[PDB]
Amino acid sequence: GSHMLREKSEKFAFQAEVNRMMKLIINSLYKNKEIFLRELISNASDALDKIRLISLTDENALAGNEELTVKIKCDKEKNLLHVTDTGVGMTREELVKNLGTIAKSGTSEFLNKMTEAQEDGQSTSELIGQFGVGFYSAFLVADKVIVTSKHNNDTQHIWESDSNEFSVIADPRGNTLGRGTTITLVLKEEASDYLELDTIKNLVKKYSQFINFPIYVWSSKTKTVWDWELMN
Amino acid sequence: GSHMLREKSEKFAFQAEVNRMMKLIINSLYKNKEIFLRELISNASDALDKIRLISLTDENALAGNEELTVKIKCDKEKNLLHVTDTGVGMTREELVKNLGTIAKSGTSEFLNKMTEAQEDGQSTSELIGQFGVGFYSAFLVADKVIVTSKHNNDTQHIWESDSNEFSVIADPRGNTLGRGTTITLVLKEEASDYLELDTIKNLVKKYSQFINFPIYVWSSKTKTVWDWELMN
Repeated sequence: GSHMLREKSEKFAFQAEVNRMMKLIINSLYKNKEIFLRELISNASDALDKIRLISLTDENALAGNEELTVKIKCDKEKNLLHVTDTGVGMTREELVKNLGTIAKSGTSEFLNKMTEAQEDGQSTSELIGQFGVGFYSAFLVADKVIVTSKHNNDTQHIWESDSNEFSVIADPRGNTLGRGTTITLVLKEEASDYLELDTIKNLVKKYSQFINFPIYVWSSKTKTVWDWELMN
Repeated sequence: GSHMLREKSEKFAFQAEVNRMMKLIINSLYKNKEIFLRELISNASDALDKIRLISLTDENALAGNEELTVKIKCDKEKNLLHVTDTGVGMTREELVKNLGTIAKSGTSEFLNKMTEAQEDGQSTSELIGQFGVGFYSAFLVADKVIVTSKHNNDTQHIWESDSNEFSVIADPRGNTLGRGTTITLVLKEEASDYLELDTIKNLVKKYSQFINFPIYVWSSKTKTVWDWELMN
């Protein structure tokens, strides 16, 4: 089965509106980059509310993973930041549509709302959250953004992009998440500070204060043992 | 009758490598933006060379327009800069493929030399011309780039892009060029200087010196009379 790889059927271009939105976010929040974490944690919380709602009516909802958490891991050696939730997850089709295109039926209005909020010197920090496009703020600190996800209705898939295009492939590691999503950031050289535990704990603790689900950060304590530390 | 519009068959996404290339050009030449005009004049000359070579074997080559020139026009009120040549032109298929994708079988190595130059503080100004991707430097000064072209083997078409996507449509004005291409730039606000005659003349005069085709600028002379003025 070499049809898929040889035909590049795993490669996609972003919808024009998304390209424009990514640029708007990056040029508006250039001064407050740390907000990407708040947006990822917020998306995580939302994904967990969704599976929680589904579990109300679907008895098999939490079979792939019994917990409802958000776990963060800093891999300094690999220069990677991971944010994992055991939320509803996304199917292969959802990864392409939810991350590659924009809807909300208020795109143009928000498109003019973002620019106007950045030509008259305003804040776009609260706007991106409102329109549900916080995910893209990840590019403020990452050269590469990777999304591994497992939804009950599909097999585990990986989405990856450097903002100039994106690809979606079946995860060769198989089903490792159970259910949920991991956002993996390959940090820009200048964003290395986010590989520091103290910086992440302070930020996470700062943005986890109003999150109803438990958020942990893989951290070290004193020999030197590692384990999940509750932040909220 | 209106399938193209109802299906957006006229819209295209850029190839990934082109997105990356446009970014590298803008990130490394932000200091010497005026080079866009050198590149457009250079491409125009190359287009005139092509039709000249075709006229050697084809006696009907120049029937659509006998002259071999480059005519530049400033339109301050409309915030536009036009660069028109009577070269070989481009068919609809060439507009889609040539401006939307990249070949040369050396894109990879070039994107490496570009990024490398930005790391060693080298001059990428010479590099882009050598690889034949000078067209993209227009985005250094324009929010929108429009390409109207007429090739002997097709009808007049229009290519347009704000860099987040591009579309190609049949020109509803019909065949107004005869043969050739017009590059129209909708200038960025920070690029208003290029709407000033004295400035454009100074740049065209400088960049046209070694061009073997006459290059003109639509200018005024003391009543106030407007006409083409030879620059080389």
